[PDB]
Amino acid sequence: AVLAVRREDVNAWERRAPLAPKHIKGITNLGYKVLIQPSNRRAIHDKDYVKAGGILQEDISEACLILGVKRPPEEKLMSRKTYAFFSLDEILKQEIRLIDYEKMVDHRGVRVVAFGQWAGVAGMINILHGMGLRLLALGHHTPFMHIGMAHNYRNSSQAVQAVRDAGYEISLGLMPKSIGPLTFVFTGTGNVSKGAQAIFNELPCEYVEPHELKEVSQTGDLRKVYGTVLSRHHHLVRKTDAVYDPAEYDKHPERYISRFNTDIAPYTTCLINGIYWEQNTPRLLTRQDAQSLLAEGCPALPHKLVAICDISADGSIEFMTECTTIEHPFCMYDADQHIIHDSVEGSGILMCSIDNLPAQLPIEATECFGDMLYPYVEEMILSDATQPLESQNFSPVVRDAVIT
Ligand SMILES: *[C@@H]1CC(=O)N(CC)C1=O
Repeated sequence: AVLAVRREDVNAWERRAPLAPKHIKGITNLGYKVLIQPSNRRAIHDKDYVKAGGILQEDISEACLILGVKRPPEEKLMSRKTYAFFSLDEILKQEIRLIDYEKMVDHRGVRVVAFGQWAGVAGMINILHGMGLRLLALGHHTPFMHIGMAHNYRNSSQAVQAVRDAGYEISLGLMPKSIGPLTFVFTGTGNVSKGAQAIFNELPCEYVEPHELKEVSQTGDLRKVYGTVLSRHHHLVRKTDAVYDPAEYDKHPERYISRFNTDIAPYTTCLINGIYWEQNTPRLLTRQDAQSLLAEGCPALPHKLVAICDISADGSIEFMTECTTIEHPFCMYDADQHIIHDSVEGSGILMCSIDNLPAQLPIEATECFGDMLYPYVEEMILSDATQPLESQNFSPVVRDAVIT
């Protein structure tokens, strides 16, 4: 009846953990022994887990349940243990049980163990930092220059203070007037969209309805930034009669299109995309839409759309084919329909599509992930990869999450 948190080795930038010291304290209070594999890579220091009752050892063969952020590869995986991770044949010989956090879903079917809003919180900070660089490359110093990447801050609190400081400069009228008012569009309904809005709320922001973007993008107060939250009924219409039936779209999305390209996109400065996109879902923007959207000392912007940030890792933007890295976060989409990875001064739209956004705020990501995983840890400690799964007293959340 021993638990172990293994060290991450998949990536040099994987600084998260499946549990925080607060969760190790609660598990040790139940009487369970917790082993902590040493890791200079983790954002939360080893001694914080030791202060919470965790024992730090390099050998975790004593444990029955071994928790990790990503799946252990080849030799590191050993027999007669129960593992859990994100992401056959010889499983039965080695008698090991593998659990995938992604498969932990409730009766409704929505995932219970995720990273929550922190992909959106980090994405909003990154795209605000990216707009500062992109607008300066176009010849405009803005308060967005005083916002760094999400991983340059100890936590979201420190990042919020930087966003509020830059927002104060905007309220003082220090924005260049020639580029006009800035409009931000939030798509999607998940927690990542709410996390992006949480950062946006620290600016001198004003929320408007999607139909107001056309007027707001022309006459908006230059001491403010403007945002709108896009719902399905704002842009999805039937191909035949332009009617929106919410139940019909949820069953037959192939009967609908998106007027985002004509109704919203021409009046959008920055698009924060958190859309859940399936293969037969109407696309938000096509390649031809991008071609149409791109056509003295205080000059205006070449095009209204400055940048796009993908915070849900999800084909709705046709020309956002490739992904980016925390070290190289931004790329450009040229009017020649080419992807430029480092030419922020080039022609086009700034684009950001980092796949490990929560890893930029790994402390709070570890705590939020650990808060979701905590109510299922004890039943996973009592797991016996030797005994059959039917004998184990698993909740349907954990039982369905077993991939072996
Ligand atoms: C835990 C952390 C997080 O983002 N959520 C969603 C509100 C949780 O439940």
